[PDB]
Amino acid sequence: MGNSKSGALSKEILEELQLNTKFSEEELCSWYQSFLKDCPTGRITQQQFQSIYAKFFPDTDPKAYAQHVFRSFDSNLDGTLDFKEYVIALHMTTAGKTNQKLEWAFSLYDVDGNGTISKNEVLEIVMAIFKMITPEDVKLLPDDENTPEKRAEKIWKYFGKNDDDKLTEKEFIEGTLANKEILRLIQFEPQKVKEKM
Repeated sequence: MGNSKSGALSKEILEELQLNTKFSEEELCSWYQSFLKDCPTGRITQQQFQSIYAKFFPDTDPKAYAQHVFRSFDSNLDGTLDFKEYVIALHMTTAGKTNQKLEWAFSLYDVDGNGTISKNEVLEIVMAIFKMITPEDVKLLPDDENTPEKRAEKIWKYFGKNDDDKLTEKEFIEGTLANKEILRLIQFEPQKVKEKM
C-alpha cells in the first residue's frame, strides 16, 4: 500500500541526515524502522535518551551530560526529540566531525538558552563531562585543566572574560577560530586521550 507510510522517513530529513553523517539512506531508513518500534510516536524522551548513554558507559555516569545534550537539541523544549535530532545528537558526542557545528557547541554551553554563555554554564557542562570519564582518565589531563573549576576558569580566561560577563555567540565563534587552544578546551573530548601534544 505504497503512497502511504506511517513508517516512511521523509526526503528532507533523509537529506539533512545524509549531509551531517556517514550513514547511507538505506542505513537511516533501516535504523528509523527499529527506532519506531521502541518509540511509536516517532519521538524519544529525555529519560530514554539518558538510558541509552547509561547503558553504554559501564564505569561512569553520563546521564547529566546526556541531559544537556538532549536539551541542546530540544528546540520547543518538549522533552522530546524526533528521529533526526536524536541521530544528530548521538553524533555530537563522538567527534566524527570537529569544529563540528560550532553551532551545537554554543547551544550546549548556553544552558539557560538565553543566547549567551556565562561562566556558571561553562562550569556546569564541564562538570557533566567529568562525570563521564574515569579518575584514571583525569590523571592524564594537564595539571591546570584537571578539575571542572580549573577548566572553566581557564576557558573563561581565554575568552578574556571577567567572572560576571556574558559571552555572545559571535565572541564564541571568533575565539574558537582565532585561538586553537580555545577550540581544544571547548570541545572537551579527550576521553582517556590527551591532545595539545
